[PDB]
Amino acid sequence: MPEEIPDVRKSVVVAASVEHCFEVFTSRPADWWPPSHVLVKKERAGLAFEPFVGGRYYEWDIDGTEIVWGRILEWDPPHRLAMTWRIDGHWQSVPDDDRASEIEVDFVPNGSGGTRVELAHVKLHRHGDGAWNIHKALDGPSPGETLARFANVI
Ligand SMILES: CC[C@@](C)(O)C(=O)CC(=O)c1c(C)cc2c(c1O)C(=O)c1c(O)cccc1C2=O
Repeated sequence: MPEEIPDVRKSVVVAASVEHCFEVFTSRPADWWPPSHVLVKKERAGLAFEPFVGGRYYEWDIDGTEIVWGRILEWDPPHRLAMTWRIDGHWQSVPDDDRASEIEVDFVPNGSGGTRVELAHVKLHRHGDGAWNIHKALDGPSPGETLARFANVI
């Protein structure tokens, strides 16, 4: 979990359909948190989610107001989805992000309950500074990645 986030590409197979991956994203990605042991130091409270291109997702913190932590690029039918991230250095929103980067993600349905995803983030270091700190909100422990925590619960 280095302060700098260089371009890295990782892929993994999980038990889920591509439609499910997004159905859950706009339905309750924060709720994945189990009743025991909290993966996030902060208690997630709510999240706003809307489907579209140049889209936006929001998270509510019990002590933190509602904020947008990401963006989208375009939705490609059950097969590929690209997305841009819209967040500030201190989890704040702004009319435009000068340190915004683009991410390419591919979703393909495997079996009735199999999902293969290829997520590649690039030039994210553009935000540098507390860049991983922003990720700290998403919380991606080395021992377990987002694919692990969300796939296991699904
Ligand atoms: C230790 C955290 C870290 C760096 O592993 C992480 O958080 C990876 C992350 O950007 C990420 C990646 C690489 C892939 C996926 C995802 C990741 O965010 C991911 O969230 C995901 C998902 O929510 C539902 C289906 C598939 C996926 C993914 O394939």
